[PDB]
Amino acid sequence: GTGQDRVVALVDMDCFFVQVEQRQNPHLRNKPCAVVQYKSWKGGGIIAVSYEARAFGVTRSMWADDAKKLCPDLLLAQVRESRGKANLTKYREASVEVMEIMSRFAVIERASIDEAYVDLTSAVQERLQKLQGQPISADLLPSTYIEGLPQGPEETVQKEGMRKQGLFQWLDSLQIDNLTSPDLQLTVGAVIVEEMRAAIERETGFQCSAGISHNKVLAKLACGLNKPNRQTLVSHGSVPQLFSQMPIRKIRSLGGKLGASVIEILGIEYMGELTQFTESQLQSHFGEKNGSWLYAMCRGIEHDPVKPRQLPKTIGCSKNFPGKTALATREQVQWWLLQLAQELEERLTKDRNDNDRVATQLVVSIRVQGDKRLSSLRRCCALTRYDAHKMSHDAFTVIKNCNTSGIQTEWSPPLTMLFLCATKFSAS
DNA sequence: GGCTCACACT
DNA sequence: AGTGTGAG
Ligand SMILES: Nc1ccn([C@H]2C[C@H](O)[C@@H](COP(=O)(O)NP(=O)(O)OP(=O)(O)O)O2)c(=O)n1
Ligand SMILES: [Mg+2]
Ligand SMILES: [Mg+2]
Repeated sequence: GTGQDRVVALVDMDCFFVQVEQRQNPHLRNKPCAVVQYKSWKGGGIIAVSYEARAFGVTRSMWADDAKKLCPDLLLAQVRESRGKANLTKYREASVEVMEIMSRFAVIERASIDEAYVDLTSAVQERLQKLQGQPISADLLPSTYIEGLPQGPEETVQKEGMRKQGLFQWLDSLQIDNLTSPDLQLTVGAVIVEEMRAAIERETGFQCSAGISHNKVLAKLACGLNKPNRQTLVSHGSVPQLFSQMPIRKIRSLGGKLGASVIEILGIEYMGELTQFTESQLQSHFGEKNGSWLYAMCRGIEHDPVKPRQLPKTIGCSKNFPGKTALATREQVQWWLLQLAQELEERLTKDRNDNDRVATQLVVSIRVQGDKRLSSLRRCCALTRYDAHKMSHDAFTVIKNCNTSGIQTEWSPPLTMLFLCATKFSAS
C-alpha cells in the first residue's frame, strides 16, 4: 500500500495511423506526413501527424488546407471511404497485429486502437528467478529513460548522453540481491518491455513508446514523457518531484470537468499540491470515490486493475451531418441508417467468426439540429440477426417518433448525427 | 472539427 | 433503460 505491488506497462504506438500508411507506402516514410478523412472539405480533417510534421506545428484536427500553410511539403494519406463514410478497417487490423504480439508476453487490457496495458508482475517474478542474483547491464535497456535521473554531480549536452547517465546512476544504485525491491521489479519490467517493443517493431515495422511503473495512470504518464520510440521508467520515488510541477490535467481522467473543479475549488495547479488535503476533505468536494482516488493518486498510488480484455465490448458505426447537410427527409434518414447497418453487419460477421461471440442488442443514437449535447437520444432493441436491412428498419422503427413533421416525408428537426452500436455480446 | 470506445451515475 | 464524461 505504498502502491508498489505491481509492475504495469502502457505501450502506445507512435503516430499510429501515419505508421500504418508509411509501412504500406514507402514514399511517405521519414517525411512530414498526416492522415486525413473526407478529402473534399478543406482538404480533409487531420487525424494523425508524423513527428516530422509536428516539428512544423501541424496538429490533429487541423484541416489539411491549413496544415499545408505551416508545412507546404506535407504529404497526406486518406482514410478509406466506404458507403460515404470513413472506414477504419485498415487501422483496426493493424491494431490486431500489435495486440497479438503483446499478448504473447502477458495479459493485456486493450485500452485503445493503439495502446494496451500489460500486467508484468508475474513475468517479472519469473524473470528474477531465471537470472539468479546476476546483474542488469545497461545493454538490456537500450531505449529506457529513468524519470528524474540523472541528478547531482560534454556527454549530457546530448539527449542520448543524459539518457545513459541517468540509466547508469539508476543501475549503479540498484539492490539486485533483493528480489522484493519495487525498483528492481520495475527494472526487470523494463527489460521485458524492451523485448516486447523489439518484437513489435520486428514483426510489424511499427515503432512505439512505453511507460513502466506500478499502476496504469503512472504507466500512461511515463509513456508520453519520451515519445517517440523510447520507454520511460517512473519509480515510486520519482513521484514527489515529478508531481510537484505536473498540471492536474495531464493525469488520465482529470483532463475534463473533474480536473477543472479540482483546480478551481482547491485553488491549486499541480498534482503534488493535492497531498496537503485530507482524504475526507477531497471526498467532501469530489465525492467518496473520486476523493479516495485523488488522495491515493497524488501520492503515486492507484489500484485500478489491468483488465483481461483484448476485444472491444461494443462495435459502433457513426456519421455526422453538420450544418446544411443535416438529414431532413424520411427517405434520406433511412438510406444512411442502411449504409451504417451494412458496415456494421460486415464488422459483426467478421467478429463472430474471429472471436466466437454474437451481439444481442442494437443501440440507436441520434442528434437533432439545435441540440447542444453530443447525443440527443439513445434507444435500443434486440439484435437477433446480423442483417443490415433488419437492423436498419429496426433502428428506424425505434427513432421515427422523434420526427416533429406531420408531412411525414420531411423530417424535423433535421438530424446532424446517426450512430448504430452492437453491444451485449454472448459466447457462441 | 469526425469516428470510435469505456464506464459512472441515475 | 437512458444520460453524461473522458479518452484516443
Ligand atoms: N482524437 C483522436 C485521437 C486519436 N485518433 C487515432 C489516430 C491516432 O493515430 C490513433 C492513436 O492515438 P494517439 O496514440 O492518441 N496518437 P498517435 O499514435 O497518432 O501519436 P503518439 O501516440 O505518437 O502521439 O488514434 C483519432 O482518430 N482521434
Ligand atoms: Mg499513439
Ligand atoms: Mg494512444
